[PDB]
Amino acid sequence: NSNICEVCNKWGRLFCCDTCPRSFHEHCHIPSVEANKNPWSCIFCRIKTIQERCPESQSGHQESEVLMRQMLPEEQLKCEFLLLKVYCDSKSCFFASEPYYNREGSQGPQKPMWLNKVKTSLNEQMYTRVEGFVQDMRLIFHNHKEFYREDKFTRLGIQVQDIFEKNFRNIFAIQETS
Ligand SMILES: [Zn+2]
Ligand SMILES: [Zn+2]
Ligand SMILES: [Zn+2]
Repeated sequence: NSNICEVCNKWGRLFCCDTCPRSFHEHCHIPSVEANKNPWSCIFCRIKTIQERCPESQSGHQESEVLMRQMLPEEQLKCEFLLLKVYCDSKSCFFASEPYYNREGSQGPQKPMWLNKVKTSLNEQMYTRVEGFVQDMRLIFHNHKEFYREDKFTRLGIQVQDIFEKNFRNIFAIQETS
């Protein structure tokens, strides 16, 4: 197994996957690593299993159909994975905790949003459709772009949004287009 966390790339108290070589800090994995369960499979392995069990799930989909899906156990999982994939990029640190807004010439957003909040929302089953999740994720980056305006710092929002959007198209098998 790996001797660093797959999400944060640091050593420490790590839990190892039994079906692949990845390892996790307890609260880096999403969901948080389960108390018992021997063997234990990580979220990467659980996602691989869904694809394998139903190969047609990898055929192209329309975003509009994906968004309306109810948050049944498999959509719940895929949204947890997608979130995780954002936390895996180090630039996610800028969006993890609750922001504040005091900049000459800007006003804060009407509806602040941050990754840890989306994390808690998923954990508390507050989203009924994939749409709920995807809207709060996109809101993170949109709020950033709007606030930071022409400061080059806006680029961090573009960069982490690109990671989110690529992972979203991959995980939910969105139909490739030009
Ligand atoms: Zn970690
Ligand atoms: Zn695994
Ligand atoms: Zn099938």
